[PDB]
Amino acid sequence: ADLEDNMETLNDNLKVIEKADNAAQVKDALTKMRAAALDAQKATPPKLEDKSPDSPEMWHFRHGFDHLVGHIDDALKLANEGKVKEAQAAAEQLKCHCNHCHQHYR
Amino acid sequence: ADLEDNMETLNDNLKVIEKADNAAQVKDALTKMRAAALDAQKATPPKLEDKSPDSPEMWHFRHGFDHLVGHIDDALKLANEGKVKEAQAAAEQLKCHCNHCHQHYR
Ligand code: HEC
Ligand code: HEC
Ligand SMILES: [Co+2]
Ligand SMILES: [Co+2]
Repeated sequence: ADLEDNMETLNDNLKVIEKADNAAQVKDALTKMRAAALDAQKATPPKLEDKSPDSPEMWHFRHGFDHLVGHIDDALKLANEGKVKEAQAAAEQLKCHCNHCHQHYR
Repeated sequence: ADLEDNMETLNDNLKVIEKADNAAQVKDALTKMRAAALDAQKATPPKLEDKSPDSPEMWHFRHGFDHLVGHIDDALKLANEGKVKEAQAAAEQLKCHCNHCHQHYR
């Protein structure tokens, strides 16, 4: 999977979680989101290829993925507790992470 | 001023930006939010009263204010460039910073 494929996985599985009503469905989708975020986590994106890996911009970009993974992990723990609706609300709050990184990079 | 005071300041002024009757109110409210955020960064939230100042919890709490301030500064630059509608639009996305830290520690 490349960056575009990883982002489509994140996009679609957010909606899977919204559509769901049980813990197994939400867990399955969050697990898919976690793998997609981890797949995209380490690559330097094209607009930052000329920046140093420790540059402020690259640091903030990598932190965007690390922080997204952290909150996916937290939502997954809620799903593993059978707390379906709390896990769904946590998943909805992931959208803040998506929009924050997009706004920086675009 | 204490943490509750600082949060009232942030809440009132975020709404001032949403409702600003004139463009100049936006920069004035961002200025007050910046100071409130830097003050709140020096407090201990009640739910973390039993945590070390070096705990990952207090680290993430303090970092959230640095990041909020960074995005307040972006909005201030827009308003100082006279791009006051862009600044108001940016201020809207500050709500994600509030929701994120609250999810953890409010
Ligand atoms: C940086 C730390 C990012 C995070 C977190 C998320 N995305 Fe992303 N996204 C990022 C890049 C560099 C790109 C490619 C360049 C571009 O601006 O398109 C993308 C692209 C997408 C896309 C495709 C285009 C679009 O419709 O916006 C989608 C659908 C997308 N991203 C979705 C998405 C979601 C749902 C995220 C959070 C759950 C998310 N992205 C996080 C960088 C980063
Ligand atoms: C952490 C980095 C935070 C950020 C960023 C914001 N807030 Fe917050 N807020 C935080 C905590 C730990 C608490 C609990 C404080 C307590 O003493 O219990 C709060 C609380 C509030 C409140 C309620 C205040 C009260 O009197 O109980 C409000 C209205 C509030 N916060 C508003 C607010 C807004 C609008 C923010 C974004 C602009 C924001 N806060 C950021 C921690 C953090
Ligand atoms: Co967090
Ligand atoms: Co940022």
